[PDB]
Amino acid sequence: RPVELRPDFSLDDAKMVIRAVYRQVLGNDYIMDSERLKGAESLLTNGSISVREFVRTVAKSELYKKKFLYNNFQTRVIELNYKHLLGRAPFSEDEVIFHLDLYENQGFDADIDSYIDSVEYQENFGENIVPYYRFNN
Ligand SMILES: [Cl-]
Repeated sequence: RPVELRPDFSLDDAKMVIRAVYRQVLGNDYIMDSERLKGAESLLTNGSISVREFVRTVAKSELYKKKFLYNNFQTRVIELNYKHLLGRAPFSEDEVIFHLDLYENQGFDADIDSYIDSVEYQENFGENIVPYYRFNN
């Protein structure tokens, strides 16, 4: 029922999954054709990478960074990551502080990896499902 990439997905199914990912991860802000990561898209469509690896790619791109990172304090960036990548809001200040320090020490890419590498993300979306806003956890 959530936007998924089942095996033997058709070429249409991939385009649809790709749109879902752009919508989710770039926070429902439709992006110009020039902003698309066609190389990445193409690889997903071939079966070389999974939905999850595609999500990670978009979240670490200049496209995401320009929209959410460069013109925000990290505390707001973290909120946005939770929303885009985990489909929810932080439960606590603790959760933010954690990512705050991870970003301070390990940098932005590593922080992004952390949301997507989480057990929470594995259990909810795994390799083939596009993160969606869970109104209930
Ligand atoms: Cl690309």
